[PDB]
Amino acid sequence: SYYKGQTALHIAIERRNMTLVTLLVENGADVQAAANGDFFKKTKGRPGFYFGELPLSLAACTNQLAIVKFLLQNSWQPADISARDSVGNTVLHALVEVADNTVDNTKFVTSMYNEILILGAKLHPTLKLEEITNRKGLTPLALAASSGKIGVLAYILQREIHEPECRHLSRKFTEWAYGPVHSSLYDLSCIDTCEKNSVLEVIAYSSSETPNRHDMLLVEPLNRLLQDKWDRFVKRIFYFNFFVYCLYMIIFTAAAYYRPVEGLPPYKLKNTVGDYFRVTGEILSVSGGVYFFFRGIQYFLQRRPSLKSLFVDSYSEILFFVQSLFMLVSVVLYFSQRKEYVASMVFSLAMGWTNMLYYTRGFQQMGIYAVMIEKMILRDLCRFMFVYLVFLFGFSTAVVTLIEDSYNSLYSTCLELFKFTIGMGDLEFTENYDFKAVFIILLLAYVILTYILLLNMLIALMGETVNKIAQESKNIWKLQRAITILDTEKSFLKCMRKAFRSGKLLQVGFTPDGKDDYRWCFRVDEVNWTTW
Amino acid sequence: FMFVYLVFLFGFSTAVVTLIEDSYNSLYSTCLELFKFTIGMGDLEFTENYDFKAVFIILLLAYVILTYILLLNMLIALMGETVNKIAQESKNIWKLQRAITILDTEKSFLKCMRKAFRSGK
Amino acid sequence: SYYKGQTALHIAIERRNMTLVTLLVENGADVQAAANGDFFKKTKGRPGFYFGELPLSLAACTNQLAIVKFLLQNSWQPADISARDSVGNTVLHA
Ligand SMILES: C=C(C)[C@]12C[C@@H](C)[C@@]34O[C@](Cc5ccccc5)(O[C@@H]1[C@@H]3C=C(COC(=O)Cc1ccc(O)c(OC)c1)C[C@]1(O)C(=O)C(C)=C[C@@H]41)O2
Repeated sequence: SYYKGQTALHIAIERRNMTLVTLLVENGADVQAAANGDFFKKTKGRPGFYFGELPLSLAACTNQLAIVKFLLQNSWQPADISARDSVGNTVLHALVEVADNTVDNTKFVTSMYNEILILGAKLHPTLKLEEITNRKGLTPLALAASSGKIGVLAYILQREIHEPECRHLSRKFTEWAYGPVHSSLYDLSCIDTCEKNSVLEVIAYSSSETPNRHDMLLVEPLNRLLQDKWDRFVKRIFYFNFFVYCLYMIIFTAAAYYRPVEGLPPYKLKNTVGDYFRVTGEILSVSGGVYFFFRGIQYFLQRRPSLKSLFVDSYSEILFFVQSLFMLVSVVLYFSQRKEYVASMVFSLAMGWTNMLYYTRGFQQMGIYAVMIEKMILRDLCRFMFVYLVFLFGFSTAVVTLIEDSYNSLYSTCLELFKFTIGMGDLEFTENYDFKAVFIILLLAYVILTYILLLNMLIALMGETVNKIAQESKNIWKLQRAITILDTEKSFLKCMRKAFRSGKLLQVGFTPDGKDDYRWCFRVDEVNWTTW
Repeated sequence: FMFVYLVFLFGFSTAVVTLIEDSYNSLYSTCLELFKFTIGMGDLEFTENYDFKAVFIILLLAYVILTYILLLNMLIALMGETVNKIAQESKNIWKLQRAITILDTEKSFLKCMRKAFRSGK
Repeated sequence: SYYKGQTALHIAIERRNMTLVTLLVENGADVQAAANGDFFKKTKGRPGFYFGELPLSLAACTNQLAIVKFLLQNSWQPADISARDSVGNTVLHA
């Protein structure tokens, strides 16, 4: 369990003993066998350090490049690089999981990663090690993208090896240096329409736990790729969707405004042009409601977000789904001869208009207002509700109790006190209650405590949030644009087929196996003239 | 911010007018009353006995909390940011404005340019 | 169009080859002629780097002062400083 498979070779490794590892692997110890334990497993419930399961993986993670280079080439018992553990981390994946974005750690892990890839290329030209998906089903590229490791991902995105024998693994090819512009040719390997965990998907679909999601899309290839996707086809599809939604909301508003007032539903169709227009508008409205219901169900089934992180990452989808629910309840009440249907429909009307702020996320300068509204409704107001309600209820019950012998009921007292809290009430002291002085004291304390002291506290916190997320306009709207691009591409399969997302699918080299490979790529010209 | 506010105003105005068709009589007056709410200048009464009174109260309270407490203060925070940003750079701003007015004054009256003696010698 | 007027003298320039420019301008290449292309023009719709049109302008913009000093004084074919391109940038303007 704890000490399952661990031997003196690991202890020599972690202590940096050059000769002990050589002696042990000369003795014939089977480095294929893996050591696992509670301390090794990535469990928060127990203390431990994760270094994979393969002993070669531990040697690599523990900063020993010559030692692992010998282990691999040790004729007595070479270690297999392609070993995949039950936990689901390969040696390369183990290195990815070790990294913590630090500059020195970035340099260390990148150097050892490049060295180990070169060694593997020397070892097994026939096999490509990178693409083998690990136990969880995501390759080291996808794992680095999803986990948050910007340092490990940046190099892999612009992984260029100047050795002419390693050109079949380099990701970035420098086409020429005609000037400060340096033409590029990335591999776009499994970035778009590839597999379960594409790089863009894991970057964007992530549950926001990752700590540097915004900075990931600043890498050299991702920015150009997303901008190309936006300009090519996505932009006009989004604008068409916005226009169709505006028409839908206008039709819904016109249909609901001119609803019949005499009788109970359903309402018999009368022979008039206006009646035909009204009924067709109602049919279109209900059709849109059904569409949004099904799109919400499809989204929730696809992503299946966790209950805790449901609202944080799916605010707009939640709101569209709730609007669809309201309209469906309205139609259900319509055919049950209940006049209450209207009361539901208006909630789907008022809501339907405000949901249009979703589309402001498709513009740069106007896109932050939706973000601010979402954050100020989920973070500040939500948890200030609890702080306010103890005050409201305490003083409401106290006032009602004091004068039992507009403040007659508990509902009206709560409403009047809430009006006081927003500076919208009248202090009169006109009626001759019992204990008038105590009533005046209670109301003045409430007004000073909630109107002057708590309301302004809430406003200060809201201003802090607005201030904080108003600096980061570029990052915020870039991420929102990326998410909408992903959703637009994924919604219409024919759209993905006709996207021409990649620049081209050309074979720009010959593999050491002897067969030239056709790889996807796109141009990325970057200007750097100061460095000459 | 006009665009962000008008969706709220129109959505809740149309909703309120639709809800009680059977001061909130017309669409113009409903829009005006809701705008007055947005600037803390309206009266919550709930005195007339409408249909669906609870839903009407819920709609108005949501509107007041969303626009008077949440959007208006957002606008005020952004305005304060702008004021703060262009209140540090007093010297540069007024220097540029003085330069522009000098140019326009010199260019307006040709005799003024002739008699300017702009150059030292 | 793209490769209109560009010759090996420019390629020696941008790579910082001291001797290649001397050889080319000893060969009698007419440095009066200007090279223009889509990459050279200051167009946002296309990628490119602007360095004027005159080859001397490119030599100057590409950080080569002794080389241009010789081009100007090269008795075989001195470059004219006062050359004005159709785009509208002089060497100084470049
Ligand atoms: C998150 C949820 C469920 C929510 C659903 C409704 C009831 C909502 O009240 C809240 C709670 C609330 C109530 C009153 C004041 C503030 C907040 O906030 C929103 C929700 C809060 C909004 C605010 O409008 C928006 O957020 C638009 C919007 C912003 C950003 C988006 O990404 C977006 O995509 C859809 C939409 C308006 C209402 O949806 C609306 O139109 C009505 C009548 C009630 C508002 O519950």
